[PDB]
Amino acid sequence: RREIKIEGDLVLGGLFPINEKGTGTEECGRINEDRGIQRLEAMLFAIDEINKDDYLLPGVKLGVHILDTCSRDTYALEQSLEFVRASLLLIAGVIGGSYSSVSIQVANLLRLFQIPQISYASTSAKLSDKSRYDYFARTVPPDFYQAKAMAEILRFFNWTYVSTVASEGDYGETGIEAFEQEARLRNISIATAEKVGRSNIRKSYDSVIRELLQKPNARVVVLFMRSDDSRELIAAASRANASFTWVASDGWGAQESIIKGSEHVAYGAITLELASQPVRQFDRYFQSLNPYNNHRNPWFRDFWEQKFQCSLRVCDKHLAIDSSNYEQESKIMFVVNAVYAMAHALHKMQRTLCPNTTKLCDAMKILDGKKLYKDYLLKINFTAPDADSIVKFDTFGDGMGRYNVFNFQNVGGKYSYLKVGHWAETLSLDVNSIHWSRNSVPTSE
Amino acid sequence: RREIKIEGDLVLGGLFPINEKGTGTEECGRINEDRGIQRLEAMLFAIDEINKDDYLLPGVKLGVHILDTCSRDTYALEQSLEFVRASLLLIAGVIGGSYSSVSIQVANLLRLFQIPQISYASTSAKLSDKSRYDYFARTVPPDFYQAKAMAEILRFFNWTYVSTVASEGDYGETGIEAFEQEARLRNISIATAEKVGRSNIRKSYDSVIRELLQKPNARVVVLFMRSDDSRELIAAASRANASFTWVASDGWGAQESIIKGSEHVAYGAITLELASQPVRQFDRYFQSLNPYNNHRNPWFRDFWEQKFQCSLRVCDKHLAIDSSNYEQESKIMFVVNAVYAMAHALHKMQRTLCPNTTKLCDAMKILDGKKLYKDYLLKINFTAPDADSIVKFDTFGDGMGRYNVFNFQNVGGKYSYLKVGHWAETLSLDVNSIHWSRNSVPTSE
Ligand SMILES: N[C@@]1(C(=O)O)CC[C@H]2[C@H](C(=O)O)[C@H]21
Ligand SMILES: N[C@@]1(C(=O)O)CC[C@H]2[C@H](C(=O)O)[C@H]21
Repeated sequence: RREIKIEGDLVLGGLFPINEKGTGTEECGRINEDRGIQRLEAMLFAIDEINKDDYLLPGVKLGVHILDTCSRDTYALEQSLEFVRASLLLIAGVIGGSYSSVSIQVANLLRLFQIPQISYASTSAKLSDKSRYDYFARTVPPDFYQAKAMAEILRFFNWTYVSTVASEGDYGETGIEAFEQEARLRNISIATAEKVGRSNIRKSYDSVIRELLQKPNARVVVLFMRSDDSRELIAAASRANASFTWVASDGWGAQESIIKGSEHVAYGAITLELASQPVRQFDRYFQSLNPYNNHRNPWFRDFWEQKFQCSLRVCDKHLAIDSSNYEQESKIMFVVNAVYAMAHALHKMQRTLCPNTTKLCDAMKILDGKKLYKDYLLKINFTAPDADSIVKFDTFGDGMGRYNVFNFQNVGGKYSYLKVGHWAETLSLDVNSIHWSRNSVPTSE
Repeated sequence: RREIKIEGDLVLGGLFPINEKGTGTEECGRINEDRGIQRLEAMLFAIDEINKDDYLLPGVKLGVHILDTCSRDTYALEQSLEFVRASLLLIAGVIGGSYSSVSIQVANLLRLFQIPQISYASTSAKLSDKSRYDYFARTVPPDFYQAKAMAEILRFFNWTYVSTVASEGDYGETGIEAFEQEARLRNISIATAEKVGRSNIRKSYDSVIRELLQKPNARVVVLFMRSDDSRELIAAASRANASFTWVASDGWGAQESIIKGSEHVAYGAITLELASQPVRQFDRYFQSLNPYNNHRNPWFRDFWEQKFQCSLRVCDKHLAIDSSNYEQESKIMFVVNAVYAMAHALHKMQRTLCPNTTKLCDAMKILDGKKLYKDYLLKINFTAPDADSIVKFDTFGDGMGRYNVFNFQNVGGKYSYLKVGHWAETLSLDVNSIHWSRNSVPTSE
């Protein structure tokens, strides 16, 4: 029964895809290093920082209850029952999840116990429906904007006949449906519309690649897809020696885990990811972690063994997370900001209900989740450790539509994602910086 | 009757392709800006510098007699008769020409009057035959080395099945014949061997392109070709939408005049040019020239009118040669070094025959061209305005086999030749710096 239980005056729930979905039958698979472990650690880091902050909840120690979702909504629901068992360890708010289907499933349960929820990565436009997700907010924007951003990229390059591939579920389907409307407003025609996934209703990854090849004019393929699904499509494209210009949503983003080993078939890909700035203090914190000093994370040993491909053959005692094997996951800023958003809402309620103490007074011992959400959580602060670096929610509990545009390249022997553009109400690109095809040495034999 | 006659104690002849060959019938065509005018000016500059040098011929003023070859050996012979009329204005030595056929034709005449000749650009291995060209030397190497350098480039990239195109004449034919032997030593097979040129025996440029397309496996085409011929082949390749990886000799080199307007069909070309270092003092001298202060050059007005596409519509009085419209022609170092080689040989003869004067004594009034060539011209000095920056000739009157390797690219909107390698006995390359194909935005319509 793996979890992180750290005692406090107020406890925050945490949900992270520590492990991937398991193959065939198994619930849990490999460790998700950057979107699982780093994010988990970014929450532990933010809590440690808040617990050292003299201006944010002094006298009110924040504890945690962090669980694995195994990248499955069904597994997340089971785990989320632990957060509500105390109403059937009391929970003040929940941080997570990542996948929109997980956040949706969790929200369906949490709203029944008036528990506020803040996601740091779920971008489904569905989650903006406050009549259904009345206790949900997020430091990230809805995919209404990402879809617009992608249609504007195609319109800019006159990619007027494209194919679409979407992951089944809450993220992919509504994301691509929004993209199809934006594309239609820009006289962009859709050649074929495919859906991928693990369910009984989905066609094969090879059948999807065959559908893309049956429209040879559509060389640009727009993807709104999970990471796990992006890998299976790339593998299928490889098997059929299919060549496409992939234009992918944040599900792919600037993740090297999707392209590693199949760099040639994803060359020249254009990807989006939410506009973020790395938390420098997090880099320091994360690089100091090892299996000998990190006692509070029960998944850290499995993470270490996977990351360094050894057993603790044998793991060298001086293996270290550093700039040679690590880069801050693009959405860490949102994790820290979500924990801080919850803490700021709690601090404000604390100062309103207990003005003559720093402590959790009698008037605030029984938390009013409804008031915490509506009267406090929709607040305003400058990010923790330009001009618009403020943490706030709109009327619908959403973040701002800001994205960075990336191009998958080969710099000088090394494959990476280079930032080539930005989207915030309008599209800005550095067209000269983009590489569209692999620079292969010609053959003459 | 266009020429440059500057009076001196000793006069040096000069031959430069000021104008291109004329089309159809006409002897002279457009002005050759960089290989014609700049080179001519590099000789006038070197003479001005020598005439200011207290350590090199003080007391012996160097004059000039500079003529246009119109890039034709037949025209060069006519002009060269002026240098020998004084034996049928006395000439001490001749600087030039550029094209190997011109230098050969000139040498056939000069050797009859014991007049030493130094070429700054003729690389034919034929000119190394001292039983035939007994008065010829050069600051440049024979193409025995360039051919080796090119075969080593192909061998390095495993380009084992290639086509060849050569300009008819002394440069192309012996250059490619040497390449074919070096390629055969490296198990490189030749698909087709074509020859181009203005003569009655040559097949069409379109017929040559058709021969290259009939061997589709041979994507790499090696060229030993004149500049004028390189342009006609590129135009023919364009008309047939032919795509090839061109590997070209110094005839093409790093000249933008060959690719201007047809950058797309020559993209990713690998070219060689003799290893040279720009003469900084020349840049200053050349950029100061305008049609109002340059009285001694009778072709400068035509040059200016062509370079700026105006009539002196109307040429702006403040038009200037600068870093925005000018780059020192790759072989300027060799022009300056050839003039200096002649001056050093004359200085040494002067100090041997007139030890008690700086002046041209009675003992040196009738120059012994045979002794000047054999006993003095094969000398040794550090270049004028690493460790091996010395000016010398081997036993055969030749320079050292050193080449720079260039790649025709699009940097960031601008098309240019980037140095990507070097050859001096062995091949060294920076493979990561090379671009092989045009980075075109994909089409999806
Ligand atoms: N924006 C996503 C979503 O399901 O809403 C797409 C896939 C997964 C991304 C993540 O964890 O960074 C989250
Ligand atoms: N090396 C050449 C030659 O005919 O020997 C080839 C074409 C022409 C080059 C030049 O003027 O720079 C000279």
